[PDB]
Amino acid sequence: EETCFDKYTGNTYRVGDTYERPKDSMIWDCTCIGAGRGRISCTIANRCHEGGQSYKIGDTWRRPHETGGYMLECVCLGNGKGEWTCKPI
Repeated sequence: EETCFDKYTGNTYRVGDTYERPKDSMIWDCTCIGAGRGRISCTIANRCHEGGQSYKIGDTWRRPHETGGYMLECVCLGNGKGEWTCKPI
């Protein structure tokens, strides 16, 4: 059967199956390409993470303030860069 194996995760994938693979202190979105011995194709994911947990594009993680004593509220904007915006109260 057409399946690709990623030694990083340890689970095989059928053709057209995408998964998550941690590459160099990062999370990669990988897909399995058929034909041959199951070629593995991996490309970075269009998301924003770091700090403590992962964050999606346009997502929010309104949590306390790192440099303040009040609940901080921040957002994440993609646009192929990885920017964020917060407005504490």
